Amino acid sequence: SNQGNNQQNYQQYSQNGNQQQGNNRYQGYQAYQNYQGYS
Amino acid sequence: SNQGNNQQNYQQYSQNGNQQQGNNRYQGYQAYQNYQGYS
Amino acid sequence: SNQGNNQQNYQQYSQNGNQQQGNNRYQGYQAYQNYQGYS
Amino acid sequence: SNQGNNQQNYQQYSQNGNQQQGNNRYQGYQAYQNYQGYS
Amino acid sequence: SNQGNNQQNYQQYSQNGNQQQGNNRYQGYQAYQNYQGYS
Repeated sequence: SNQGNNQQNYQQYSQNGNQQQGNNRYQGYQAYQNYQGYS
Repeated sequence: SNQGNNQQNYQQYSQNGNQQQGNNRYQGYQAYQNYQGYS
Repeated sequence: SNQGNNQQNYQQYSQNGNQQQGNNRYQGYQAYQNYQGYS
Repeated sequence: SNQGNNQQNYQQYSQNGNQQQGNNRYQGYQAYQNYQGYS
Repeated sequence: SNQGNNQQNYQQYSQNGNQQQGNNRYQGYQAYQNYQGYS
């Protein structure tokens, strides 16, 4: 609970990489040639 | 609950990468040649 | 619940990447040559 | 529930990528050569 | 429930990508050469 001054900077840069900006809560889980360049 | 001044910056940059800006809650889960350039 | 001043910036940039800006809640789940450039 | 000043910016840019700006709730699920450039 | 000042900006830009600006609720589901440029 922000009761003041809050600034947050979220930058994600990848390649073939899954990206999540968030939270994950688990209550009951059962489981079993590219070119990129930046100038 | 924001009771003040809240600024948040969400930037996601990828390639072949799934991107989610959010939260995930699990209550009962059962499971079993590209070119990109930025100037 | 925003009771103040809230500004949020959501930017997603990808290629062949699925993009979701939101939340996912699971209550009962059972499961089993491109060119892009930016100037 | 927004009780104040709320501004949110949602920008999604991709290629062959499915894009959703929203939430997904699952209660009972059973499952089994392009050129693009921006100046 | 917006009880104040709410402004939201939804921009989706893709190619061969399905785009949805909304929410999806699942209660009982059973399942089994283009050129584009922007100046």
